[PDB]
Amino acid sequence: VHHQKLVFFAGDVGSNKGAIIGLMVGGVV
Amino acid sequence: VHHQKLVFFAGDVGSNKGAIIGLMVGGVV
Amino acid sequence: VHHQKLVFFAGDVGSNKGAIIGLMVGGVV
Amino acid sequence: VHHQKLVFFAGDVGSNKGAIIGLMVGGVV
Amino acid sequence: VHHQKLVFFAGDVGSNKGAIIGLMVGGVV
Amino acid sequence: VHHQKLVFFAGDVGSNKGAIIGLMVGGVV
Amino acid sequence: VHHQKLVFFAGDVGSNKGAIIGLMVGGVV
Amino acid sequence: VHHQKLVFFAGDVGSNKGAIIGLMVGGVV
Amino acid sequence: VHHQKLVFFAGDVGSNKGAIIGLMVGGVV
Amino acid sequence: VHHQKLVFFAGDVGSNKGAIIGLMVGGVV
Repeated sequence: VHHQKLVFFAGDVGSNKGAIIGLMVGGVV
Repeated sequence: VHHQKLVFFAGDVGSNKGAIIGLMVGGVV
Repeated sequence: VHHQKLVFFAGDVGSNKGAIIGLMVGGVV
Repeated sequence: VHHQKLVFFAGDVGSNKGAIIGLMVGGVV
Repeated sequence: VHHQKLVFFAGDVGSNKGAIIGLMVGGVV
Repeated sequence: VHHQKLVFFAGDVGSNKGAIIGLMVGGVV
Repeated sequence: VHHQKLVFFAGDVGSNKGAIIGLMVGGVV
Repeated sequence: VHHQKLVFFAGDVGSNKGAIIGLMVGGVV
Repeated sequence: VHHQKLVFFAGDVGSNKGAIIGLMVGGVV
Repeated sequence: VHHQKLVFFAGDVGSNKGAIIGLMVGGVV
């Protein structure tokens, strides 16, 4: 009705369900 | 009705369900 | 009605359900 | 009615249900 | 009705379900 | 002398000198 | 002398001097 | 002398001097 | 002298001096 | 002298000085 707009997000936005590692160092030095 | 707008977020926004590690160091030194 | 707007958040916003670790160091030194 | 706006938050905002650790150090030194 | 538009997102947007590693170093030095 | 081992930590171990914040929510609702 | 081992840590081990934030939510709702 | 081993760490091991953020949500809803 | 080994780390090992962010969501909804 | 080995690391090993981001979502919904 006179320029109406709707946006539907049926799922998650920006979700994490696994692993996020910024830095990983391993050694047997 | 005269430029109406609706936004629906059916899920989580910016949710964490796993693991977030910024830094991980391991050693057997 | 004359430029009305509604926003719906059906889920959590910025929620944590897992683990968030900033720093993790392990050693057998 | 003449530029009305409503925002709905059906869930938690900024909630923690898991573990948040800032720093974690372990050793067998 | 007079230039109406709708956008549907039936799935997740920007979700992670695996592993994201920024940096990974390993050594037997 | 017959399997002698020494470990020296010249600095702090698992210490905080900055800011550690677990959760932060801000709004201008 | 007969399998002697020494380990020297001249710096901090697993220490924080910056900012560690677990979760941050901001809005101008 | 008969299998002697020494390990020297002149710097920090697994330390943070910058910013580590686990999750960040921002909006102008 | 009879299989002697030395390892020298002149710098930081697994340290952060910049920014590590696990997840970021921004919107002008 | 009888199989002597030395390893020298003049710089950082597995360190971050820039930006590491795991996930980023932005929108003008």
